[PDB]
Amino acid sequence: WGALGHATVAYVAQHYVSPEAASWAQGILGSSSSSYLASIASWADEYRLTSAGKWSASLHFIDAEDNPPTNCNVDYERDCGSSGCSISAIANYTQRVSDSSLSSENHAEALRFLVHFIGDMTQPLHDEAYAVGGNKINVTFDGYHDNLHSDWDTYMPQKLIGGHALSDAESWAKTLVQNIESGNYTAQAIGWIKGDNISEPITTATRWASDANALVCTVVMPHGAAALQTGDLYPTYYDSVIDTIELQIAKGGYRLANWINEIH
Ligand SMILES: *[C@@H]1O[C@H](CO)[C@@H](O[C@@H]2O[C@H](CO)[C@@H](O)[C@H](O)[C@H]2NC(C)=O)[C@H](O)[C@H]1NC(C)=O
Ligand SMILES: *[C@@H]1O[C@H](CO)[C@@H](O)[C@H](O)[C@H]1NC(C)=O
Ligand SMILES: *[C@@H]1O[C@H](CO)[C@@H](O)[C@H](O)[C@H]1NC(C)=O
Ligand SMILES: [Zn+2]
Ligand SMILES: [Zn+2]
Ligand SMILES: [Zn+2]
Ligand SMILES: [Zn+2]
Repeated sequence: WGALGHATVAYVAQHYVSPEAASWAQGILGSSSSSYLASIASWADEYRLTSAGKWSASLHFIDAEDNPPTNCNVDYERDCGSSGCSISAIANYTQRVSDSSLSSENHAEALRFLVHFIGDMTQPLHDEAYAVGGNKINVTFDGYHDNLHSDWDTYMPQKLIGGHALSDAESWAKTLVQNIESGNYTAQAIGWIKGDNISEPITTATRWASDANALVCTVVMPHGAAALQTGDLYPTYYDSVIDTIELQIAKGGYRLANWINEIH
C-alpha cells in the first residue's frame, strides 16, 4: 500500500490496542499523539529511499513462485530468498522490540517496521512474484497509464477515498472500525487473527501471506494479465476489486492491534 493505506491500517490498529499496550508503544515511539502509529506508518518506505536503507527493500514483500491464476501458493523456504522477505522481517523485529539488551531506538525502529510490514503483507501483489509483483503489468486506469501494482497500492484506494492526507486515512479508518465492531465485518473479524501467536512468528506470518496470495488467483488477475491490458480498468475491474481492498486494509489493522497487545 501507498500512504493512505498505511495510515489507515495504523488508525484501525490504534482503536483496538489495549490502553496499557498503547502507553508502552507511545513510550517506545516517544510520541503521545493521536496519530502516534499513523504518523510513522510510511517511515520504512522513506528509509529504503536512502543509501543507509537500500538493503531493506526486499523486506516489503515475498515473491511467491507460483502459477497464477491456475495455482496460487506460498512456501516460506522456496520463496523468501537470500536477502530476506516480509515473513523473516516479522520474525526479526517481533523479537527485537522486546529484547532487553537492545537500545531504545533499536526498539523504536523495530516497532516502526512492524507497523509497516503487517500492512504491506495484506496487499496481494506483495505476496506474488509474477511480473515483478505486478509492476510490469502496464494498464489504463481512469485515463492514466499506470501499472497493476501502483493501482492496488495507491490509485484505486485514492479513487475510493479522495486524498491521502492523515485526515483522509482517519475517516476511512472510522468506517472500517464501525464495520468491525457493529457491521459487515463483525462476524469475520475473529477469523483474521485466529491462531496468531507471537511465539510462532514464521507460521503466523506465512498464514497472513497465504491469505493474501490466494486473492491473486481469484480477484487480482482471475483471467490472466492480457485481460487487464486492454480497456480502461475503471469502472468494471475497479468495481470487482474495491471490496477486497477495504477488506485487506481492515485485516491489516486488526492484526497489527492484536500483535501489539500480545507483545505487551
Ligand atoms: C534484523 O534487524 C536489524 C536491525 O534493522 C538488521 O540490521 C541491519 O542489517 C543491515 C544488513 O546487514 C545493515 O546494513 C544495517 O546496518 C543493520 N542495522 C542494524 C541497526 O543492525 C538485521 O540485518 C535484520 N536481520 C534480518 C535477518 O533481517
Ligand atoms: C504495454 O506496454 C507496451 C509498451 O508501452 C505497449 O505497446 C502496450 O500497448 C502497453 N499496453 C498499454 C495498455 O499501453
Ligand atoms: C502460543 O504458543 C504457545 C506454545 O509454544 C502456547 O503455550 C500458547 O498457549 C499459544 N497460544 C496462544 C493463543 O498464545
Ligand atoms: Zn505499502
Ligand atoms: Zn507496493
Ligand atoms: Zn512497504
Ligand atoms: Zn471500539
